[PDB]
Order: sequence, then structure tokens, then C-alpha cells
Amino acid sequence: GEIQWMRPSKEVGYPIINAPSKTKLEPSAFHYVFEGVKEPAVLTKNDPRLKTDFEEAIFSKYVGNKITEVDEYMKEAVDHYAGQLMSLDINTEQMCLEDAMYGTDGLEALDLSTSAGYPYVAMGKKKRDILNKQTRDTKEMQKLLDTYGINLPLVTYVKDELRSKTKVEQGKSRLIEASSLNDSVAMRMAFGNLYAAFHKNPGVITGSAVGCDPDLFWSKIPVLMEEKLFAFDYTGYDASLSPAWFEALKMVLEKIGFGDRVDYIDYLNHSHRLYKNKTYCVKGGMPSGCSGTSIFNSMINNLIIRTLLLKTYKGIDLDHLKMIAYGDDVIASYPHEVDASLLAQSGKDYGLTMTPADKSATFETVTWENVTFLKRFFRADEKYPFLIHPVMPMKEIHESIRWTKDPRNTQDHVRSLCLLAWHNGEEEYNKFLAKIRSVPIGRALDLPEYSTLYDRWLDSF
Repeated sequence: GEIQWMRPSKEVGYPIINAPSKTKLEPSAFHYVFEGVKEPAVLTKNDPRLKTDFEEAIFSKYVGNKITEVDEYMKEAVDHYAGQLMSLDINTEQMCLEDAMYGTDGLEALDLSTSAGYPYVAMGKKKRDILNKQTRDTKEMQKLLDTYGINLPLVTYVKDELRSKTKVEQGKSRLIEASSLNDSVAMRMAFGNLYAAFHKNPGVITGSAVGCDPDLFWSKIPVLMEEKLFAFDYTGYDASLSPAWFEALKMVLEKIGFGDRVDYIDYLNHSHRLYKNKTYCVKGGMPSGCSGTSIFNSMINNLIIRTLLLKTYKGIDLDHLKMIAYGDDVIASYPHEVDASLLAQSGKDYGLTMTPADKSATFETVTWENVTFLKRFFRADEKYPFLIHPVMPMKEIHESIRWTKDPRNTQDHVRSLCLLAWHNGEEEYNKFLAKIRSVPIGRALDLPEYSTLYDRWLDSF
């Protein structure tokens, strides 16, 4: 990904975009009861905590485009992976406007909270106005698609979330690039069926984990995986993707019966976007807040791994590659051991920064005892070994609970955390509930006891 040019929006007929200058995150009732070193991300150029220019910091994720064309290795990766998706019988038909808008089996209805995008964000028009759950009306949207068309600029927002002390001081705040409602709708109509297929089939056939339920999915993973596991982390995956990877993605889509609408991928790839008073054009790099982003990143990750395997290890049998990706996150396996370090260097050739899995200083053997996926460890149940617990470290949970966006969401926010926490064992969980109940707010909450969660989990398979 690389910025081609940037400049004042007024010079090209675009209006300035107001972005919430204040963070919605504030110390929660549990701020001093649990330990955390995280603070709200930097949102404006003026934040006193900065130690380097804010504008440069946020855009520096656009490293450039290391590759131009789609080489032989990528092509075979495309063939192999396209070959697998082919077996799912993915409905190639387009999805109707109604389903694309209000959900259907396999696809949730448009999220009514996230940005409406341009020009709606500049008109003052919000989502709850364009649609509604009960009546499932499309007349309004239909009228708006005809009015402002598609392929509209993305609106770039600084993501309001928790970041480490360093990330704050270096202004390393992440960006959400909001897709226009129209684009969102169109893309959903175009690939709705593809998304549904993916959500209903997390595993080694889609090579995707998007939409999965970790409580249940964990127990299936090891079975699906080959003998020797391998993994690594990416640095700025989304922004590092070169146009060539999008081309490969288009090739896959084309091979699975989506040829007629690969144009949407160009839009993700080579787009035009708005940030405050500035307008800029980007070549390469996957925009975060667009329709299919997770799925497309995952598909690309499938092509990436294959490509590196093919280039690093001629003769490799991809039919024996068992991987599951969730965007840039990935768990992979092969019957034979592979050198992650060696793969990381082949990666650098395709504009990919690959480092040891889970910030280890050096590349080491990945085992079931140390591997993580979606920040979660894998731990067989002490009583029912065949059932695997997804284990989110308590540190993450403590960090999260120390803050709040909406005091009314406290109940759900804590409840959610518990559903994650209990997998750390009864003793750990009780200490957690104990701490929660050491403040009035926490005592007022309605939380599940350990035995409840455990029994429900056991019964769920």
C-alpha cells in the first residue's frame, strides 16, 4: 500500500470531515480494581502525550508496494486455493438488496452504529433514517443508489480504542476507512453469497475463521490441523498488501464464478479517500472498514502462505497444508516441519513483514502449548481432554474492563468478558468475579457463576 498524492479536499471539490476530537473511552468502575497499562489512542494532532508528528505517524503504515506482477508461484497458489473453494458449491448468484441490507441465513444485517460514509456523513444524514428492521424497506436505499451511484470516496476515521503507552507516544493509532453505505450495499449484493458461504464454513476448506464461535470451533481445530504447526505475525498486513495480491484475489474470484464483479476489488485496492480537510489516493493496501475486509484479507492470507511455501519449498504438497486465517491472524500446519524464519524472508520479497509468532525474540517451534489464534490459547479440558478450551489471557480481559464507552453497556461489556475469562479455570474466574463484586457497580451486575458456564459449554457440543 502506498499514497500516490494527497492534498486539501477543497482543491478537488470535497468537503471537510469533522471527526470526534474526544475519546469516548473513560475509566470504568473497575479502573483501580484491576491492573492495566493501556490508554485511549491518540485522536488529534494536539494530544499532549505525543512525541512525534501525528499525521506522519498514522500514514507511515503505507510502506510501499514491493511487488508489481503476479508471478508463477502466486498463480499456482491461486489455482490450488481456488480449487478448494470450488468444492463448497458457493452460490455465484447475486444477493438481493433486501437480504444484503437486513441480513439472511449466513449474513448479519447492516450494523446500524458504524459510519454511513460520504456524502451522507457531510449531509448530516444517518443510518437509522435510511432503513429499519421491522419493515425491511429498500425503496429508500434504492433511490439513493440511483442518486449518488457507487464507487465513492472512503471516509478515514482514527480508531477510538485502547493502545499501549508506546503506541500513544509514537502516535501509532489505527485507522478505520469507512465505506459509503452505497458501496457497502453494492458489495454485499455482489458477494453476499460468498460471505455467507465463508461464515457457515469456518475451517481448512475456506482457510477462514471469520464468523466462528471460538467456544465450539476450538475443539475442531487440532483435528483439522496436520502434524507440525507453524505460524508468524505480520507488521502492518492490511497496508503492506501490494496491488498484485488483489490481482491474485481477483483471479480466485474469477475462477469460482465471480468474474463479473472483480471490479469491486479494484475499488478496495486502488481507491480514493477523505481524512479531515485532506483528500488522498491510495495504491494497494486493504482498507479496514469496508465490506468483506476480513474475508478478503483471509483469502489473501491463504494465497500468501501458499505462495511462500511454493517459492521456499519446491515440491511442497499444498493438499497437506492446513491453515485457518482470520484476516492477518493465522494458524497453519504441515506434515513436515517448516522454517518460519526462512518463509519470513521470502515474504519480504512480496512486501510482507513477517516476525516470530506472538512477539517472540526469535522464530521457535510452534506447539499446542504455545500457539495462539485470535489471542486465544488452546487447552484441552482436564476432565474431557477431547474438548478444547479457547483461553484468552487474563491480561487482555483486565485491560478491557478498566474502561467504558457507554455506562449502559457495562452489563454486556463485563458479561462478554466473563464468557472469555472462565476458560482460565475456576480459581481464576472466581478471583475475577470477586474483584468485580468489590465495587457497587459490579455487585449490581448479573453475572454467571463458573459451574453454570462450564456445564453450558459441555452441553453445547
